[PDB]
Amino acid sequence: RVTFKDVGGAEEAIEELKEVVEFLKDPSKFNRIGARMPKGILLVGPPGTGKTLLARAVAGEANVPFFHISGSDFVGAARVRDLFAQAKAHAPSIVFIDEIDAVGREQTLNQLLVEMDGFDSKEGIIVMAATNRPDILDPALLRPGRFDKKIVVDPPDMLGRKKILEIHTRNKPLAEDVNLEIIAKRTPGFVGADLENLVNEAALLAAREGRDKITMKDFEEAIDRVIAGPARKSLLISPAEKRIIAYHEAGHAVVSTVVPNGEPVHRISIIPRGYKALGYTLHLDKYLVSRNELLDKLTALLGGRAAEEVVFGDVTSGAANDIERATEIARNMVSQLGIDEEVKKIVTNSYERAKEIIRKYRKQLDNIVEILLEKETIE
Amino acid sequence: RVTFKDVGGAEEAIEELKEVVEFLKDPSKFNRIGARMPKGILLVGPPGTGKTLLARAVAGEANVPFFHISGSDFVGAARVRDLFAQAKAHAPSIVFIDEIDAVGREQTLNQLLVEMDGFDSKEGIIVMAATNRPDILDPALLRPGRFDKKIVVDPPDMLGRKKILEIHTRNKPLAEDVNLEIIAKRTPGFVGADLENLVNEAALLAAREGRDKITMKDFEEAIDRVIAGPARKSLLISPAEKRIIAYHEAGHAVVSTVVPNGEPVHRISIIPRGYKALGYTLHLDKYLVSRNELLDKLTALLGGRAAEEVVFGDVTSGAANDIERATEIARNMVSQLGIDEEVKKIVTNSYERAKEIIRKYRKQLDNIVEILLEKETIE
Ligand SMILES: Nc1ncnc2c1ncn2[C@@H]1O[C@H](COP(=O)(O)OP(=O)(O)OP(=O)(O)O)[C@@H](O)[C@H]1O
Ligand SMILES: Nc1ncnc2c1ncn2[C@@H]1O[C@H](COP(=O)(O)OP(=O)(O)OP(=O)(O)O)[C@@H](O)[C@H]1O
Ligand SMILES: [Mg+2]
Ligand SMILES: [Mg+2]
Ligand SMILES: [Zn+2]
Ligand SMILES: [Zn+2]
Repeated sequence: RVTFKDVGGAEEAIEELKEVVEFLKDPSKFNRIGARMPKGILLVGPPGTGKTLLARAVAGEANVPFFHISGSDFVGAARVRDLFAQAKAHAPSIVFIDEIDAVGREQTLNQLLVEMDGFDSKEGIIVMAATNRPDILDPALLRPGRFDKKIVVDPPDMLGRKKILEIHTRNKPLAEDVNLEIIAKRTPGFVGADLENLVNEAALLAAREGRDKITMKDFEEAIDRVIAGPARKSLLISPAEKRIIAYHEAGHAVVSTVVPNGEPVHRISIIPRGYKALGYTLHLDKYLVSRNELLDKLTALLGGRAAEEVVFGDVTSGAANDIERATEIARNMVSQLGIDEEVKKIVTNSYERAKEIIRKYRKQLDNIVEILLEKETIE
Repeated sequence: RVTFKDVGGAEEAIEELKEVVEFLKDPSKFNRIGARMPKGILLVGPPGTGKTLLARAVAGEANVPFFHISGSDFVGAARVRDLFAQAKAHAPSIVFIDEIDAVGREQTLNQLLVEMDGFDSKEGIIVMAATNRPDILDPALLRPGRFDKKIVVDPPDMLGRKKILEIHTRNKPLAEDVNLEIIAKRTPGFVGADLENLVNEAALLAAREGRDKITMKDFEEAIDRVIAGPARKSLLISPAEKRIIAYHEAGHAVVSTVVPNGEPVHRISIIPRGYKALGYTLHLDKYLVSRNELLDKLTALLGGRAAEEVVFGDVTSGAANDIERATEIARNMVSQLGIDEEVKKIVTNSYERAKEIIRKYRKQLDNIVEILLEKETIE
């Protein structure tokens, strides 16, 4: 059994799931005012971030049964029928499906669509699913009445990493020299699964010497064992890679602040945070289409690639993704505001414009990077 | 009965196995702090290096029973069931499987997976296996909870060879002119099995003449008998082959030291040492993907092949493996940083770059080779 006290660094996701817990505890409070709940909910995120753990914590905060199946184990149609019948017989309950992209071969998909349409939501039944490849899902699953809510689960930041370390050492004896805050600052790029495996390695080092406490030296030696060798499990960002990433992020922020139609900036960080930063389209944005605001959007989207070329003379894979998105936007501009030769010159002009802004504001760009290299995030 | 005193030239491997010996002597010391041990361990290395001997030495350092089976002898499912039942009845024990690649026909594999999931590790039970073809194993065996630790066993160097000769002559009478250090310098490329057979041949030469001691002349004549003829058993590196190998290894080191993104060099040797140098992938590496560091990695990987062509005008099988790896890296570069014609020119440009570095630093390359030809290793 787990609850929300076993989860670290997922404040925004836990905020959205509070509604589900209340509904499962007393459906009648929603029915008496005509509030209609979605039938399915989708969790999307990178592997190891805790999508399966979040679902189990929902069923713990409300004492309801938990019926689950795994999509990687896929007779198929018969198994889906059995699972939904169990949930109906016990009215307020949960149905959970894992690796839904594996199963969502044509008979199994058809049966699932029949089951979603055939149960009554007012009883207190809800369906949940998880995936890390949302862009290959069948469009029939996402139509209204089937799966119309999405929640994004993100990698942790420095304060999120420190919380997870505390959760997994509360049943272990520690020495007085252990500083979990220093350990958190040395593991950027780790996820919750990586941090849980790191605590086990430090305990093996202490046990192999017969000691009954874990010291600060055990933790530091465990970091080197998990990132190198024939049996390695994790990747972290080195100090050299950190400097290049900081210049890329600060390049976006400076160009947006200078163009008149650019959007305001609220946060800069070394760790990705949104669904766009994670590389998802989610099968998905202005009422009015204008030339001046479309050109300002293109220039700011090439700000990260321009700072790399002016400062280092290099190019990363994130900058190559940015250039591909810009070409798609320009192609739609030509067909709406009044062909390949025309698209090519629009992108080239925007790139030159961004490079001049980077040269003229080089001093401010350097100042931002220095603060980022010590704090990792500016709110 | 054998212990760690019967093993030579395996210091790093013996270091990793100290944890297993402590666990088998008293499991409760691991349980009281929540340290969780792996269920299976894999030993990988070339034939004759002592993988079966290392496993038997673990069961000697800790007085526990030793149950073993051989994979080349494969009713199959029934034999696997019997072996695991014996180990459970005697709680702290060892299960050893040899030639696991032969057995890992579909019924026997399924039974093994059932047994691995059905025993309790906290009792003090552990499973070990060995192979020299790790890349053909079924991926189901390597999933978490089954076989998640790997240890590499390497061929011996000059000081490792001298130790093995001492182990196998401690019960034999030697003359005063025998110098085991000179014998070690004359057998590069031998493994422990070859060295153990060489001592027996020298004893037969002495016994055939009625003598009661083994002289230095007996050892020198035994070398020629085991490497040639209708009954030959061993291969060694000749002085002509030694010179070509030294230039190949020094070519990698010089190119890495000159490119800005190359990695530091800690050791150069005539004998292979790592799992990459032995030709294994092990079913397995940077957080950030960048163009400048990917090109520097390609250039250094072709350094050995470039020194062969500039100095001798030849090509070996190791250089042909290097060219195949480079083509795989370049192919992934084209699809991530922005087809066959494009891949071909990336590899050709990197090869030309390495050849110019070799010509410009020819003097330093010659100096390193001379030291290597006398010491065999530079730490
Ligand atoms: N925020 C977290 N707090 C604590 N533990 C976490 C957290 N995130 C992940 N873990 C650990 O991760 C381990 C496995 O991750 P989990 O299965 O929950 O994630 P996932 O996103 O569903 O992964 P996968 O893609 O592998 O299925 C769990 O044992 C849990 O201990
Ligand atoms: N490091 C060593 N020290 C001493 N003897 C060794 C060493 N390595 C191998 N031997 C000798 O090798 C002989 C056989 O090798 P062993 O079976 O232990 O190796 P292996 O890697 O399991 O071989 P194979 O692939 O043939 O099964 C043993 O009798 C042992 O005498
Ligand atoms: Mg999981
Ligand atoms: Mg053997
Ligand atoms: Zn960018
Ligand atoms: Zn090479």
